[PDB]
Amino acid sequence: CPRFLKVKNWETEVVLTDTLHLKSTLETGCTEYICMGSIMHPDVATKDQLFPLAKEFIDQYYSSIKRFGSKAHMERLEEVNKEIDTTSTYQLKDTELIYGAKHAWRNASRCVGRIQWSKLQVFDARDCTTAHGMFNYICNHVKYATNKGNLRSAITIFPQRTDGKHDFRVWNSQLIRYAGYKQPDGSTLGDPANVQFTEICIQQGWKPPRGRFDVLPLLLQANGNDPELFQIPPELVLEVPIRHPKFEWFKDLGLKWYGLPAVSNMLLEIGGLEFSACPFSGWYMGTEIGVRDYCDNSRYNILEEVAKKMNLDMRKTSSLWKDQALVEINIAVLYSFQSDKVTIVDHHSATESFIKHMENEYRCRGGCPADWVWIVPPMSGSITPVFHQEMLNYRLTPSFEYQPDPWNTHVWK
Amino acid sequence: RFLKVKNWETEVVLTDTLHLKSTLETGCTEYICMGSIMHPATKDQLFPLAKEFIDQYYSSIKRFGSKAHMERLEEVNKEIDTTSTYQLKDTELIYGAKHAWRNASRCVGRIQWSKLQVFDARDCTTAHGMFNYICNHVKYATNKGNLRSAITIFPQRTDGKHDFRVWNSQLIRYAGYKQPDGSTLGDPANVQFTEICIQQGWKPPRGRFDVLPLLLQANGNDPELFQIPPELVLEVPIRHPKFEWFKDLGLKWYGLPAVSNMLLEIGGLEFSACPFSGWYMGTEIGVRDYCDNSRYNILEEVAKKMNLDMRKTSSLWKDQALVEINIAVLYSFQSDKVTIVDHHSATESFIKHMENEYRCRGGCPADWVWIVPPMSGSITPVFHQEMLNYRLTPSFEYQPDPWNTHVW
Ligand code: HEM
Ligand code: HEM
Ligand SMILES: Nc1ccc2ccc(CNCCCc3cncc(F)c3)cc2n1
Ligand SMILES: Nc1ccc2ccc(CNCCCc3cncc(F)c3)cc2n1
Ligand SMILES: C[C@H](O)[C@H](O)[C@H]1CNc2nc(N)[nH]c(=O)c2N1
Ligand SMILES: C[C@H](O)[C@H](O)[C@H]1CNc2nc(N)[nH]c(=O)c2N1
Ligand SMILES: [Zn+2]
Repeated sequence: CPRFLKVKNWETEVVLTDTLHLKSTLETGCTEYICMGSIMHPDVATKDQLFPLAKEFIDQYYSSIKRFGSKAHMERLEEVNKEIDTTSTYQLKDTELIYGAKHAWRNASRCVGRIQWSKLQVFDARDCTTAHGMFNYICNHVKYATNKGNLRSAITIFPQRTDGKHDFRVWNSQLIRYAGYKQPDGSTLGDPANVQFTEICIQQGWKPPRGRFDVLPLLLQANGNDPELFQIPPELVLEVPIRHPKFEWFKDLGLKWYGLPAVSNMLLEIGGLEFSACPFSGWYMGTEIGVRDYCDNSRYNILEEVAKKMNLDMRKTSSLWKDQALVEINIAVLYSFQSDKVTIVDHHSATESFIKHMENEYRCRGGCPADWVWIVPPMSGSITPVFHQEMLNYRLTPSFEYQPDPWNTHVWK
Repeated sequence: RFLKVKNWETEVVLTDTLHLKSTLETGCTEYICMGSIMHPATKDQLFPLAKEFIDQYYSSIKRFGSKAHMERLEEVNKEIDTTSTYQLKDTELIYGAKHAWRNASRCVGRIQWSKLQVFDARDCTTAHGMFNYICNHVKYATNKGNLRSAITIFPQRTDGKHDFRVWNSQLIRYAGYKQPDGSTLGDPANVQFTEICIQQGWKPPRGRFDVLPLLLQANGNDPELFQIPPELVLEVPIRHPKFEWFKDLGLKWYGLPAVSNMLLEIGGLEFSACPFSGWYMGTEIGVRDYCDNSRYNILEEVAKKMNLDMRKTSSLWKDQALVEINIAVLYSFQSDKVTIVDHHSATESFIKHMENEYRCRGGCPADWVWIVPPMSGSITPVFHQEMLNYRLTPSFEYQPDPWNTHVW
């Protein structure tokens, strides 16, 4: 691979030089003959697979603290090596755990919010042994991160994988999501995205209220055991009623959303160690709710209803009635969050911050891996600066990874 | 292997086998994706390329290994062997041009690919000849508002010093002028080209929408200036169906998008001059040409007239102005009965096209970065469509600006 790759911004003429890509650790899925950049997704480590993975991370950590090659560096390498030799795994120091989590975020090529990567509260939950304990840790995370609306980014890290039959998993895809209910007539109530999971919860004993915005219970698996249900204390779940500054009728649509986006089904990989339960949270970019959650045809799908209330000509597509209503819905989401003083960022501010972030990273780090397909917001693409910015996508470690859904793999006891 | 692409909204899964045909590189490697990077002969090189193309031509008319096929291979072979090049048959030229369109991964309009009027201009020898051919192209393709896709193909490259080139990036474009006060009048994209026309003798009206003259290079000679007869230049005054003040912005655009700076490659042969044209998807003008900061950059002016609050970005005043502008462009073209397609209709057809291509051809190379419209991405079906990008020949390729290589 060439040592220096250039990226250009076509609106500002700024050229950046990437050297960081040489540190790339795994496959994108592309080859020299095909690009899979728009494909969404293109038994434990042996002792021999683990050794170089840990060394690579340890070196990286000690290089970051300006102690590379020090006595403490070499001692730590020695102690890790002996641990792997005698136990076939190793345990991270708290310093290393914190460094690794922050860097997994810093490395997440699909995240537009990474300017914030160094301000991450890390909660070490590696002493957790039961599902009740996972619930306690999760409740504390939710309360801290919510902070009465002044949201603070955070991650809670549960014990790492051992033999793969004792995994800790949060079965929820996010800590807070709304239920979906398939009706006998084919219609869906609530969020169609969560139908499968909702069904699982109901089978496990959950009594469904069967409303349009029912917060799902936690389904929590500890140490490879069967998962257990828990209700999050409603006072810990901050929600925002969606209204519009001009359209008095908008509140009558009865929409609302939850304040805290908290992804809980990803796998955190550090120095070859696998943390299968690592729920993390930041705050929302408005479009995630106003465009995707609300306007996707396979989601709440509200465009028509809003358009009819806006008295739009909906007979031709070329009236852009869909686009017109889409903007108003997004205005409503930002207005409603700001008004209730719940942190949220619009797609202009967020993409402008990311450009500055990217430039700084190129300067101090020699690059910034970025997935343009994900970074460009789902509305108004080209009137945000990221649209015009060439990006290189590659995979650095530590990293957040996808993992199979737990009900697909769980061995029921 | 076989590659699956999934649409996440419809759950439809397609299987790509067509990609096994590509031999050209994408730029990505196993470890680094360059999906958002805008831009990542000899006898010995020539024949296998010629043979490849002749082979797929005869496979497409279902006469592979036929007497005609065999004879054509030997004929081309002899001709390369004796002249360092060869000439395509008319049938092959047409097949080649339609297939370059079909293989253009960045083009959302490909459902039309087999409807392409091909104008063979390989007998052309002078810039005056080129002008005549271009005028006829524009007249044919414009068709009084009922636009028809067309391509005009000039002689292929020989030694690299006798290239035919249309120096204009599109056949019809608006000039751009650098003002004393450091601002730009007209289209800032064309400031450099405009200056070259001026330096060559073009007398600029110095307005906002001055149609540039044609600058045409035949056989490697210096380029020459020509004014396209105005009656051949269809233009649309932009107005809004609700905001009657919109026409007071004085905005207009031309009906015919005719890209003239690309290189058409067929069977190893390079056609450095091949202006082609279709019709507009509305966002090209309403989002990119009008609202790009580096282009006409009108958002702020429009937003003012709409009396929006422009203090905070989170009011989405920009997004609001963007939609109204795009509504106007579509309404104007439609009202003047000039062909145009909105991004909903276009992306819809593209999905149907993909479905067609997978069934009959085994796939469809597609560049999600280009296919997804620059506004309202996820409310169009292509946003939710996984696509595989790969390079098939015949193809349209980029080439350097003539002013950076030409000696006078
Ligand atoms: C602090 C404010 C943050 C903002 C504004 C933000 C913004 C975003 C957005 C808009 C996406 C696209 C998600 C989608 O379309 O589904 C995303 C993806 C992502 N974010 Fe961030 N984020 C933030 C914090 C975080 C944190 C704290 C982490 C981890 C510690 C993180 C890691 C990721 C990852 C791994 C993805 C890719 C998710 C996937 O592939 O499904 N983000 N972010
Ligand atoms: C007939 C109606 C057509 C429509 C609606 C259409 C639509 C589009 C659009 C919107 C783009 C993106 C352009 C940009 O953002 O700069 C594009 C790209 C492209 N189109 Fe089409 N197009 C049409 C006809 C054609 C024809 C007739 C050809 C060639 C014979 C063609 C070949 C291409 C190529 C090569 C690109 C890539 C341009 C580049 O890489 O710079 N298209 N098309
Ligand atoms: N505001 C934030 C911050 C961090 C985030 C991290 C992750 C996410 C959500 N990514 C969800 C995509 C999951 C998915 C996987 N496969 C197919 C899909 F359609 C969707 C949203 C975030 N939002
Ligand atoms: N409606 C159509 C049909 C075919 C088209 C074919 C091409 C185009 C314009 N492509 C623009 C590429 C110019 C460019 C390339 N690389 C970097 C740049 F900054 C600018 C527009 C079309 N519009
Ligand atoms: C097929 C395509 O890759 C898929 O729909 C992607 C496109 N870009 C995205 N970008 C973000 N931020 N989130 C998404 O879910 C998607 N979906
Ligand atoms: C940096 C990025 O590749 C560049 O801005 C691309 C993005 N997608 C595009 N898509 C289209 N249709 N046209 C373009 O000019 C671009 N520009
Ligand atoms: Zn790629």
